[PDB]
Amino acid sequence: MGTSLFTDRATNQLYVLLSGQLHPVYNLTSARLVLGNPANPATVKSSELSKLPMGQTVGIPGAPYATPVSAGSTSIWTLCDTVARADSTSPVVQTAVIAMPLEIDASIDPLQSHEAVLVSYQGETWIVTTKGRHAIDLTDRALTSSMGIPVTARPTPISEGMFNALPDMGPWQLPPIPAAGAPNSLGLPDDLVIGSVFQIHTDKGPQYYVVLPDGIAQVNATTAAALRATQAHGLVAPPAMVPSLVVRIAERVYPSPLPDEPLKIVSRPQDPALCWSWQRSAGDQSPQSTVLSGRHLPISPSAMNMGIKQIHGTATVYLDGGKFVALQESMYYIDPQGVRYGVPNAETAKSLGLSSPQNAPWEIVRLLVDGPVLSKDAALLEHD
Ligand SMILES: [Ca+2]
Repeated sequence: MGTSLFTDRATNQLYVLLSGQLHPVYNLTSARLVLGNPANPATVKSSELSKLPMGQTVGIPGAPYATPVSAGSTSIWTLCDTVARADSTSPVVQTAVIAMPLEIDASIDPLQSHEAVLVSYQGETWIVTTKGRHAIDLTDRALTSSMGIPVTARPTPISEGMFNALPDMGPWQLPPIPAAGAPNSLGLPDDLVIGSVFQIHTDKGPQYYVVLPDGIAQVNATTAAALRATQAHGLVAPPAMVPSLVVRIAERVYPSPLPDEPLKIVSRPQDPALCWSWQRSAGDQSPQSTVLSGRHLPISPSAMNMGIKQIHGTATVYLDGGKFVALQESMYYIDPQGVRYGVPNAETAKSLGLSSPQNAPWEIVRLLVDGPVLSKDAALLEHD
């Protein structure tokens, strides 16, 4: 009848009452687990512990001592790839995860819809925009130069977690023109064959169109340039057309991922930080995935002194206190050291006094060190 948890004065070790007699315990977490409620230990003179038929140690060894947690408000989760020696041989990428509010400026901001990051992963190159990653080839020497980028710009390494965090928004590459070259069946000049590009001067500059088998397709100047570079069909300049010719021809759509603006390949030495931010204010809404580029980590210079390089881990963890997170659900507790411990059922977390687990992206939380699983079965193992 108590009271069921005690601490010594000389050693301050935790003791829990089991049915009739007490057992010592590795951590407070295991005690609050085996009890089923978040109660605090009672400091006690060693002689009290002495005059008692003691059992032996139970609980979970590699479990966190306690389970403290910060607040929210926001559930911010960022994953940054910083790069050292961005012109070596022999380069190296230092990655990091952030679960604290960010300090975003103009030296580390999300990519504008015209700038992108050349990247390399598993022998195959990719390109990163605000949306995600797109497959690309840097071997076809001329094919690369068709869109702003040269070959004098080489890609740069990227971590696995970063690669898997970026949604594969397909490849770059202008869509296939299956009938390209065949006599145009729309009445236009025969030298303006299918797959050719022509221009019409509207009220806001010229407008470029590709001759498709089932009509004509509006494209941005970059797509026009790329198409012409691939195949111009014996045409020096895209033949100017006057509106009243195609004003009656069926208008069609041509995907083309190329931006209307020119392409600004960021300089990884001058812009080493490549991050993926994930947000959820409070309302249901949807997660807000955005890719950032910059000079440094999107946190305060002070926060840089909070980086816990995971000893047997993958990334440096920047963390403002403990977190209680829910994926998908599958729930986890993150200790201030940046280690995820599995929290099974909803009834279990009530013992640790944990409530309202924030939503967090599994893409980021999975990079955290997977510790033991906080369960009642695992917390019932005797040791000498
Ligand atoms: Ca920028």
